[PDB]
Amino acid sequence: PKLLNKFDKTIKAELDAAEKLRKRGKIEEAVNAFKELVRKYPQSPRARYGKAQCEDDLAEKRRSNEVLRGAIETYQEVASLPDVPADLLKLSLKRRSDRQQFLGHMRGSLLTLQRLVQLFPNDTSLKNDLGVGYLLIGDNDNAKKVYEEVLSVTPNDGFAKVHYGFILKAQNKIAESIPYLKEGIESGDPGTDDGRFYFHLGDAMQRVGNKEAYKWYELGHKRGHFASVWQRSLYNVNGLKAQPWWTPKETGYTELVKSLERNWKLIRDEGLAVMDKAKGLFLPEDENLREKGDWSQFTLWQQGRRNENACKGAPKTCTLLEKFPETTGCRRGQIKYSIMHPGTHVWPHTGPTNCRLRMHLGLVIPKEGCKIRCANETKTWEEGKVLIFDDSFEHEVWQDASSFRLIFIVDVWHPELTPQQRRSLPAI
Ligand SMILES: O=C(O)C(=O)C[C@@H](O)C(=O)O
Ligand SMILES: [Mn+2]
Repeated sequence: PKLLNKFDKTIKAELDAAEKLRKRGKIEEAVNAFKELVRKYPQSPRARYGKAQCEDDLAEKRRSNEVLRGAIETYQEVASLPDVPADLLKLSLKRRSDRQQFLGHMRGSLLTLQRLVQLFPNDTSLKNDLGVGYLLIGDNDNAKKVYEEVLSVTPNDGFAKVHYGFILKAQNKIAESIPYLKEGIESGDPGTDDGRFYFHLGDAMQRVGNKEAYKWYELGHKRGHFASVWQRSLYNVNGLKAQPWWTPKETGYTELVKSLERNWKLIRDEGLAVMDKAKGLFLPEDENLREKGDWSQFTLWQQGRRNENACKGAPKTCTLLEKFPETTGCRRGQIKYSIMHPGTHVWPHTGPTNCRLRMHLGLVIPKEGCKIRCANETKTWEEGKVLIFDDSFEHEVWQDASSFRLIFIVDVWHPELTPQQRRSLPAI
């Protein structure tokens, strides 16, 4: 790569030093060197480019945005000087865009990418990156137009294909998204071996009733994107017993389970009263997971935080749960009532973390028609009885009964997490 043009080429003899004072790892040296060559040879592009790469690394070191924000401008400075090597120009603005994205300046990074495409209107790689810039600001229509131009010129570019598929899927063109994601992934091209595209390919296939989704999930597993073909959560802790269904005894949380089973009519009655008196406290569940039907939830604890207005409506239930911080303190979980009406189907999905187990207490369960699957096992609820599964494993639900189904959902920390783990895990 030709980063040295005439104007600089003369004074390369000293350039090598500064860059190796970096490679050496003596960043302090490298910075001051390049800064000194900045004043000795203002005009030099490589001189600038060096000061910026120094600042970039000195920021990773100190972990200082303020620092990195300095580099982002110096990368811009490389691109103001004259007869700047196009290799070096591409390099510097590519890095600025990346660093802009790192800090959250998505539109700023888009502007940089827009500039690079104007400078280099035949670099496909840069158009691909521009489309990401558009995605990162939510402008999928302009991202769609970019990947269409690329595909018009390079019809087998896997990076554009998988991104085109994503955009199609997000425009509710689900069946059309699938071959784009399949072919992009199978191209093996750089940037296509990303767990997000396996996730979307399998979701799309499931949603059009294509059993081949699990092949791709298994391939995702083999490629490191998923714990297994069934357990596909994103935010995981290693070393936690992984099984879809659990018994109370297996969890150790036997006193919690007893308190829920033994006081279940109280728990029921408070929820039914909120249904009757404050029905708008039950909020509609995830529209994305809802194929059809009527499905709503009344949350008492969100990520370790008590909802106080909720507990004024379910006072005795909240008071009961206070005794069990394995759930009230589960920052990766929830505690919520959940009502599902006839004609409801919940798409197969997993939750976000393997750090919780999900308990379901049955409160109002019609005698036929309600069922939940987790992995290969399909079960049903019972009034006053708790079911426990690991919702990081794919689960799916159906409500084909003649009246409403009410359950009570209680997340607990995975029982193998140690107290210090429970204490230090970020919430989600
Ligand atoms: O508990 C979950 O994680 C579910 O996906 C289903 C649940 O919300 C329900 O009402 O049946
Ligand atoms: Mn779920």
